[PDB]
Amino acid sequence: YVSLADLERAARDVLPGEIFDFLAGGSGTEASLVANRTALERVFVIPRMLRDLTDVTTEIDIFGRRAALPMAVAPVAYQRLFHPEGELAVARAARDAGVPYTICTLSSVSLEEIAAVGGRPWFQLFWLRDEKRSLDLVRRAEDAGCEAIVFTVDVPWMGRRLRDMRNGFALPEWVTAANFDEFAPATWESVEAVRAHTDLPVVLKGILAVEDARRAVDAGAGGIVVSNHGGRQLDGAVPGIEMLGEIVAAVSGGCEVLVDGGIRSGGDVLKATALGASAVLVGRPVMWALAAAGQDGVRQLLELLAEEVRDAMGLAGCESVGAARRLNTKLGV
Amino acid sequence: YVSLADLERAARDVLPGEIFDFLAGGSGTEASLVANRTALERVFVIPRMLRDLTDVTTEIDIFGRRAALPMAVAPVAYQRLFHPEGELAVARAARDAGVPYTICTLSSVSLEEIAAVGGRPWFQLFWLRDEKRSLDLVRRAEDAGCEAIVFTVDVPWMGRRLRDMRNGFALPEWVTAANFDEFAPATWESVEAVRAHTDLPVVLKGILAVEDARRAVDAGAGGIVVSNHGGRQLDGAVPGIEMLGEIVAAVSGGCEVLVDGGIRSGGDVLKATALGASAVLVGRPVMWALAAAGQDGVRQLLELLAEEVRDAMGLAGCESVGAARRLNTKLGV
Amino acid sequence: YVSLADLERAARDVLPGEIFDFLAGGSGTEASLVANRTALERVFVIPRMLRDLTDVTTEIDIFGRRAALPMAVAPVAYQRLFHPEGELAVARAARDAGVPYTICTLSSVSLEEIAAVGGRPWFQLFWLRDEKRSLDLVRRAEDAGCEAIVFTVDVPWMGRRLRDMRNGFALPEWVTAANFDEFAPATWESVEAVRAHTDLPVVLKGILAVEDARRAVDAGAGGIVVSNHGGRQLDGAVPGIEMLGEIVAAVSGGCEVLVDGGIRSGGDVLKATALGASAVLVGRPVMWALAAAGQDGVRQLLELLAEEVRDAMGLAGCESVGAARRLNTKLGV
Amino acid sequence: YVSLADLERAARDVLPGEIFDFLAGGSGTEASLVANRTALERVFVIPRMLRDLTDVTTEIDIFGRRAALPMAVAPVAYQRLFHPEGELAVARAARDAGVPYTICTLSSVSLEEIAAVGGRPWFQLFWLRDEKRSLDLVRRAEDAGCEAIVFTVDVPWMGRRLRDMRNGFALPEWVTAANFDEFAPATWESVEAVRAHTDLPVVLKGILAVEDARRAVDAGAGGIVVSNHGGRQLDGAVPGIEMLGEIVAAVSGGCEVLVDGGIRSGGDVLKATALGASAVLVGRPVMWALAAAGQDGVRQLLELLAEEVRDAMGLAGCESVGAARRLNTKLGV
Ligand SMILES: Cc1cc2nc3c(=O)[nH]c(=O)nc-3n(C[C@H](O)[C@H](O)[C@H](O)COP(=O)(O)O)c2cc1C
Ligand SMILES: Cc1cc2nc3c(=O)[nH]c(=O)nc-3n(C[C@H](O)[C@H](O)[C@H](O)COP(=O)(O)O)c2cc1C
Ligand SMILES: Cc1cc2nc3c(=O)[nH]c(=O)nc-3n(C[C@H](O)[C@H](O)[C@H](O)COP(=O)(O)O)c2cc1C
Ligand SMILES: Cc1cc2nc3c(=O)[nH]c(=O)nc-3n(C[C@H](O)[C@H](O)[C@H](O)COP(=O)(O)O)c2cc1C
Ligand SMILES: O=C(O)C(O)(O)C(F)(F)c1ccccc1
Ligand SMILES: O=C(O)C(O)(O)C(F)(F)c1ccccc1
Ligand SMILES: O=C(O)C(O)(O)C(F)(F)c1ccccc1
Ligand SMILES: O=C(O)C(O)(O)C(F)(F)c1ccccc1
Repeated sequence: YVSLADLERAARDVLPGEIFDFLAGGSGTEASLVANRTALERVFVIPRMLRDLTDVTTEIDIFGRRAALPMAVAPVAYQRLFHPEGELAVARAARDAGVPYTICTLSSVSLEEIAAVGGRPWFQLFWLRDEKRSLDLVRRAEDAGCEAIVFTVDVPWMGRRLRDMRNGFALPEWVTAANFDEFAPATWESVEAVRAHTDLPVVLKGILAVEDARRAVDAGAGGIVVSNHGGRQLDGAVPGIEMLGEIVAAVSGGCEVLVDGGIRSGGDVLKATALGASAVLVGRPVMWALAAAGQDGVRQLLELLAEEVRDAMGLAGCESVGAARRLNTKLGV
Repeated sequence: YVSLADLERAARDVLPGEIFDFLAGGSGTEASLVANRTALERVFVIPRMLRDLTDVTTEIDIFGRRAALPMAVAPVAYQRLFHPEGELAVARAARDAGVPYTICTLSSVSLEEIAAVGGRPWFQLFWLRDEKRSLDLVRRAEDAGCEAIVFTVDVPWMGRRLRDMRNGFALPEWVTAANFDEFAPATWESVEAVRAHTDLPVVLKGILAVEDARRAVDAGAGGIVVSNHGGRQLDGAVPGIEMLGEIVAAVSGGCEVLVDGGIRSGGDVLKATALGASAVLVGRPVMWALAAAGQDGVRQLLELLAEEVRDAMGLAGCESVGAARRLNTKLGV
Repeated sequence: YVSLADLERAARDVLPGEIFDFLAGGSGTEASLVANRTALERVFVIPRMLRDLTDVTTEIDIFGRRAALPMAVAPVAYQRLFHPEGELAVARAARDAGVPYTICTLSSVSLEEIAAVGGRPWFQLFWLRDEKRSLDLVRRAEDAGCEAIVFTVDVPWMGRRLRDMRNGFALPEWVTAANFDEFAPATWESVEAVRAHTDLPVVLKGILAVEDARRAVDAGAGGIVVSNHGGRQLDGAVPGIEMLGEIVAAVSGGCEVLVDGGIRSGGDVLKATALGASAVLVGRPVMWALAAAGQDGVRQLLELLAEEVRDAMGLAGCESVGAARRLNTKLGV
Repeated sequence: YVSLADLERAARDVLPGEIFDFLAGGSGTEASLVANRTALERVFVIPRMLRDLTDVTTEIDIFGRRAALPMAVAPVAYQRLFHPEGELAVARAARDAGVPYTICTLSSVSLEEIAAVGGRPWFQLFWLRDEKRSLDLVRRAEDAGCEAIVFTVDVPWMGRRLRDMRNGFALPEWVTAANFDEFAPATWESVEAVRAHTDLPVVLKGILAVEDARRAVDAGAGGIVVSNHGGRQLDGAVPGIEMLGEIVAAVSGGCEVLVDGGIRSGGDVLKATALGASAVLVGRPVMWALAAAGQDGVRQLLELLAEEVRDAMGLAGCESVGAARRLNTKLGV
């Protein structure tokens, strides 16, 4: 594999069509799904030359811990859909690569088991109709050694996935929500309840409006993820990468600002960094690699991404991620 | 049916080619027809998160009455062209859905019969060479219980429909203008004559210039429809959605501002609302549903649109249409 | 024929490939040829409603005489290439339609014969290496009753026509330059020599820079044609329609400002007018009609264009060409 | 051959696929490769009319010597890959055409032999891990009569060429680095070492950031090449032509400013000049001509380019390259 695009084809071959569609699809006409890619492709980097590259490092410090790349594995539900070892395979590879892994509320392996793998586990929270269950999940995650709560705030309910509707897609009975034995819309009061219930940094995932980013900082969030949920929620929602610069300026260092949606290479990581992001999340490509070759597949993906990030940073004259954030960009056609 | 696009294919199958062309076509090279869609697709919404969605409502108050959605059925002539029950089928479905239905001057069922169906009938007026006939139509409409006069102002004469010319399209003899037993260009004097002759709100349909919107308010119009007539009049006329924001700002609450042209989903409705529209008109899709399955087809269309509007509003953090109008947007590529 | 596009296909059928290529082609990669169309298609008109249309007129006064449309036939060399009757057929149709016809320096019928047809003949001048021959042509044109000298200023030499080079295209021996029994670059001194030698208005064709338009007025030109020569001279030259607005503003009524390049409908004429043009030139479509059906073909073309111009003007609320020049426009995608 | 595009097809036929890919390809997804062309195609020239063209000259003075065109042959490694005579064939043709030829550090014929050909040889330098070898190359080049040192500054290491990786491309054993019997990242200290070691003008190739251009002048560079290395280094790097205008303004005559990337015609040369460039480099097309017909092929290419430059300049009203730099441009779609 010399690019992430190699993996998608491999995954399409092995996966049942209905499952590949669940993974690949977006909501409505998939306008926001496509726009995530279009938006990245319009961004060009202005590289710097002739700087010291004797010790190029791709490492960052985030939420108290060192990470090997400015990157984490995005929360993706029911990973046993893509491979028998599911979340355990991905978590093991992420651990080995020094990249944070985000355990899902809807993981098909329990959060305690995934956390036992080690590494840098974060935990993604969906707000539940029974609030006490949501706060219990948070407590479970913290007890199991998760380092951050990624509170998903753009899913008051699931978007309308036309591929899934057309396929009549449903969870195979061999895939379950292992954390349970349903959703409620989250509000700012929900965020406060979570913040008061944990010492872990709370990260609001799915922020797109500048004033929501400001309010996130005021609410005590340790980070936000600028995101339209991979084009899977509001169809017609602006791509996060189009809002990123404005949001980074507005929060003015008040919290970590992550972005996701369409990151498909080290060059894309460089673009996000240059626009001001602390780090990116990567979703579908990690699942392509999992589907294609299990744990070893994800390992290969992360090794490829690591080399592409180092390459891009050096070619752009950046010895550190901090330097990459000070790069300028130019919009193209 | 999970999208409006499902309906168009169904309608293409059942309709004679010449009739589908009458419905689908625009004037000239159909530049303005295509531009209505292109313009909507360039608009992206910036959604808000973490707001109270306990009582999401899609209802609006317009021209004195509550409507179930920020939407009305656009005036479309000769609906018996598409289905034997014609206007009666559409009006019944609209009534049941709580959506205003616009009775046409050129309806293939008399306006009194359509009005007898009940619901929220509006009446669309074409100015006639004999002025007295036009004012008589207005009186008939008011007597029959219509709630608004939609005065079409962008048809001094019909545009050049090249599909119709090439097909040699003509009304089948089983389709007639049931309100009669011809056009004259309307002027601002015509508007005043109508306004003086009725207590009903007068709505000017086909406004695109900012100063025409201003003058509409000065002329005592209760509303305007920002519209290039679905690309069927001036070929090269700007899409209404491109003028909407500027017009909403200029009239500064002085009348209702509706828009139409290319609305094909709840997400499109959200975009129009976010740009400032009070409500939208939907034309061709209603006729697709009518052609495909008569009254039940239109019912299904309106139910689908209702769910898509609620979904879009909630995902964008809007508990009311008023909230949706305060959303910001961003132009994309 | 219901559009100009109908004619092009007809002409492609009947013409030898090499001759159709001479007519259709541009210089270099034909970037400027394509850009003339792209530029027009990006322009949208903001129409006005509810104005008096009782006496819509498409007539203009230009260079002392009334014309039936804001349009003239562009100079096109060697018209016997396209039809046996060549320039005589086109001139007769133009006369009958009340549209000025531009006699070429390189006409395949003598300028005296074409002028004898009557109507509103203009004469297009190429500057010749022997200056006295050029001034003699001007005198001949004036004596024969031509009403304007269209001095072509963007051909110091002919551009590189790759279609012609690839075809090894050459004039058939049955086609000659009937005004003769060669080119020199024109300068501002050449313009002055022409102006001093005639009482006719001098029109500089091929102006694209704003300061060249200013200087044209200072030099005593009665008009200019904003033009990149139909994409046949400098490949990469900006389309005239993209410079038109700026040029109209700069000359501030000091001379007539015409435009050409890609005018293919009445709607296109409306766009040019709305951008400030006094009138347009139409080139290739007139030759399509000539090739397709001789004099009657051109007559049909001009009748179609006349109806399209009236239609567009009325639908845009313009009772006169002057009103059309006060229309606003909006750039689209 | 009537255009450079003719040559590429000829070269594709004769070259082994792996070698054509080495020549044609870029890094990553080849976004920057494509963008070089897209960026040029968006630029339109505003030509001037009616100026004196009695002595049109395409000559420039650069780095102390007259050149026949505002153009030099770009450094391209291992030219024996494309033709048995390799660099000698290209250098001979360039000499005959009065165009500077850039001898590569990785030439497949020694720099002394290529320099012996005569003409205007420049020498391109890659910084070596052993610094003394790099300074020795500089001394060798100066002793052999090279007139400028083109220090490549955008290759701390080679970019990721996915075509090459997929092909498993490697140098055939009959092709060697003839200057040797490896790379180190260059810094501003390296530039200073070179500048102190030679009296020749030092030209920094691969500058894209405005402040790097400023610093180049401060560092004593005699020129820069605004360049993203033909899309072969950082994938996503902005095209040089998009940065050119801003850079020309910032250096304010302090050094020569060259540009490369996608120059494929005399018209493209005119565009670069109009944006402010002193001269352009041309890379891949020279190799197409070499592959297609050896020395005579390159001669034909340079003759074609010379005619296209003269043509473009004259049609734009420019009697000199200096005049061409004062042309205005307009961005299109
Ligand atoms: C199949 C699938 C399942 C997902 N499940 C969740 C989830 O449970 N919670 C969440 O916050 N985001 C979820 N996401 C969104 C991702 O976290 C992330 O925002 C998005 O996938 C990133 O875009 P990318 O896939 O283009 O890299 C899911 C995405 C996909 C494709
Ligand atoms: C077949 C057809 C007939 C129409 N008849 C009328 C009419 O009689 N009066 C009128 O004001 N608008 C008429 N319209 C325009 C619609 O009211 C409306 O402006 C347009 O269709 C909305 O665009 P949409 O079809 O993309 O939703 C007609 C449109 C179509 C397609
Ligand atoms: C075949 C052909 C011959 C032309 N000959 C002349 C000419 O002799 N003198 C001149 O000023 N323009 C000449 N033109 C340019 C036209 O006058 C005019 O600028 C251009 O054709 C208008 O663009 P259009 O063809 O898209 O309408 C010629 C154009 C064509 C296509
Ligand atoms: C096959 C190939 C080899 C190249 N080798 C070098 C090189 O050794 N040193 C260098 O500075 N640039 C090198 N370049 C880049 C060119 O000097 C130049 O920047 C680029 O090719 C210009 O773009 P163009 O090919 O579109 O004209 C090479 C380019 C190609 C295609
Ligand atoms: O986008 C997703 O797939 C999600 O995991 O965030 C979800 F919660 F919306 C979802 C959607 C469908 C099935 C399961 C979970
Ligand atoms: O756009 C229409 O179809 C119209 O109903 O508004 C009309 F009046 F222009 C028309 C056009 C053709 C046939 C009937 C009515
Ligand atoms: O663009 C033309 O075809 C022209 O008529 O203006 C011309 F003079 F450049 C020309 C070009 C080729 C053959 C004859 C005349
Ligand atoms: O871009 C090139 O091909 C280069 O010559 O500049 C190089 F040095 F990067 C290179 C790349 C691959 C093989 C040899 C040289």
